[PDB]
Amino acid sequence: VQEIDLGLTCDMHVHVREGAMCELVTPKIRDGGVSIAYIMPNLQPPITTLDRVIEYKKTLQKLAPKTTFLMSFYLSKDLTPDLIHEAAQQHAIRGVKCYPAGVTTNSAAGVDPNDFSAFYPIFKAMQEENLVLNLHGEKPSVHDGDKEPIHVLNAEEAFLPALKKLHNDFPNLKIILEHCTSESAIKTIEDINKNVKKATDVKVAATLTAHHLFLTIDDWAGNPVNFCKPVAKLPNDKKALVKAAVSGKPYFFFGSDSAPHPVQNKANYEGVCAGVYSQSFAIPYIAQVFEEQNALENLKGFVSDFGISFYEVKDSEVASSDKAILFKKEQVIPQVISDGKDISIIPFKAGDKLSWSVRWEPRL
Amino acid sequence: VQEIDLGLTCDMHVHVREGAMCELVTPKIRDGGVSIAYIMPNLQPPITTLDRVIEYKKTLQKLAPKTTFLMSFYLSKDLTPDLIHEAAQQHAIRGVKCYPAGVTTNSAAGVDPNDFSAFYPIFKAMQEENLVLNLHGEKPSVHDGDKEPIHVLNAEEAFLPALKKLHNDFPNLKIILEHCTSESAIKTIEDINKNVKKATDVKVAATLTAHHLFLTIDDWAGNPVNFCKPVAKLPNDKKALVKAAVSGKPYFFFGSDSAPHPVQNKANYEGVCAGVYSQSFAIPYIAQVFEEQNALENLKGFVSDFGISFYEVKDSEVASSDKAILFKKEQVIPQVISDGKDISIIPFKAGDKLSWSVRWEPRL
Ligand SMILES: [Zn+2]
Ligand SMILES: [Zn+2]
Ligand SMILES: [Zn+2]
Ligand SMILES: [Zn+2]
Repeated sequence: VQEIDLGLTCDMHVHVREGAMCELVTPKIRDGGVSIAYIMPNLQPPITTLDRVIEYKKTLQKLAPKTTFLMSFYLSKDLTPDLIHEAAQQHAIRGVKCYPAGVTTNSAAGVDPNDFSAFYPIFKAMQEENLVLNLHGEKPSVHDGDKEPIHVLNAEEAFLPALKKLHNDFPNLKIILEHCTSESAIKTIEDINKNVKKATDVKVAATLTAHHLFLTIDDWAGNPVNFCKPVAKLPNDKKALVKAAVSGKPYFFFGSDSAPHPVQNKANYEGVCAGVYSQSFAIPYIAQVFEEQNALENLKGFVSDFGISFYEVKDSEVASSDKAILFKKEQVIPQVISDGKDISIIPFKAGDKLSWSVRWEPRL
Repeated sequence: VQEIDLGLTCDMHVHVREGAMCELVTPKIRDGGVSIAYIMPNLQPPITTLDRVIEYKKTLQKLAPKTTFLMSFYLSKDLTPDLIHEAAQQHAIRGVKCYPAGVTTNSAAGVDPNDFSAFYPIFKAMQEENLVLNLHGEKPSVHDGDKEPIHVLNAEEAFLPALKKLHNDFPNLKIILEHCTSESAIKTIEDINKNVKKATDVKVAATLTAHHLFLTIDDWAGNPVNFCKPVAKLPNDKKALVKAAVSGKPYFFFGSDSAPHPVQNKANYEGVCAGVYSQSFAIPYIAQVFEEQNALENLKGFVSDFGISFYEVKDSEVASSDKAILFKKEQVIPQVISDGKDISIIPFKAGDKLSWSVRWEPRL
């Protein structure tokens, strides 16, 4: 069967929770074909302290010794520039993640984004320390006057001026618009990068999830298992995301936003938790998309080369040098991912067939 | 005001199901402030025979002797013009409801709205007998990859040409665009009624629900209790819907589309049943909107006059002459509506407070 050497794969947007959920999902990073994971910090309470983020990573490394973990802080008024310099000097974080208040799980108390001024001391310190600023780029919803109303469909577009102003005010800060979902955002990222030759000049990039390469509004209208933030939008948005994924441009790379929830948190009649679980088959999901687009030769850049370059992942921090190999053996997504105890998760595209599987190969 | 005499109130879009659900629901039409109800036919199996529609009405009258019941057929493969004539002269039906196949609850036996042609004989017989053609005006979803995508957000607008074509081909047939949700549909209805100024001139009307005058997409995205068909759309759409409701225009009147589902059919991780249950407080929901718009003076037309006129309801058909009196005692909506056995419903805006109650006064 056909095979594709993908090398050291990167998922630069991972949720792994705590407790028994973390013990279930953290080994699945490797199982899904991912060597390097960027760990998001929206725990309860958020990660805003150095000892917390040190312990968390060590807990993850214990659960999965072959996986390379890049950590983050949650953007909070609790952060100080001193805490940034210290954490960055100790290699305890690689970036800081911004959640606008109220917009997704564990996002209030995050921040309001027609502002960001109050966090300029933090960004300054991050810029100095070469830390990445990650953005859940959605403006909070507003329906009354005066302005044009903000809702789950235009909230990403409405965020794009904040993105531009941040890039303007901090031209040397690395910034990521996480999990892009709209055509408008894709074009904004390309227009920000119009003068870029060679990958190493990219200062603003965007990540793309597996599930937004498949879903539109119709897939989650009536199916909480497909409901996430930002919400999957219109077919034209989906087309633009897939084109960007297969484009070979260095400012689009893979981040799953795999966000696990126990099934009973998805089958609520009110307050469904947002989040789609894709960790267990992360790279096969993507392979499905690159195959259907006749773009397999661009797979390696999207799930490996470009994320490593943007984050400057050194071989010396890599926990395992095994390479992820895709091999074209068909498989069936299970109905549930379970720990055999109190946790069942519905995986993305549960029940469906995937053309590809992943295995691991020693280097040299 | 305090106390408004709404007369013989009209809800021209009602679902009461069968069995224990029906026993719980059909008394609440009255309790909700409604005198005249138009009963939709999407039972299992669909209501498509004379004996069934007669026995159904008989069951409903026993459960609520003072409610006026206007009945309907389900637009079916099995219907014939002979049955339309026979059921019309026996006054067993007042209209026929069209469901497009698969767009909503119990629509799997519905039609293909791209080709209505095989139902033109049914529509010619309805036109003779002065029966009403109700339309759930949405096209089924088409993702396709060639012709225009149809999805839950443009599926109503995509249906508008079909509506104009049926109006053109049957100019004397009373037709209703049920539960309008978009500004485009408001404009097409206002359009078709360019040169009608009161009231009996109207041939093509549209009903507006309680929930669509409150809801936007933000309210049902993570809340299945607010999920219904057609889906609630953008703030710009709800603004057109609300302005159309308090408009005093005779081509807009109240139809609740109260659609009860047991709470287990809403707390699903997939296949959430579509439907908002608003029967228990229908008139007070509407009152709140007209109050906030400073337009109580048009409440009587929206909730009584225009529906009685368009359906040509006669005093001789009315099961009780009691008048719906709207009085301003605050009430708090329950968290649950229950029969005390197996059935529980989450009502619309559960836990919220309404400014108005409604009671029944006789005519003397
Ligand atoms: Zn996010
Ligand atoms: Zn995330
Ligand atoms: Zn309907
Ligand atoms: Zn209905």
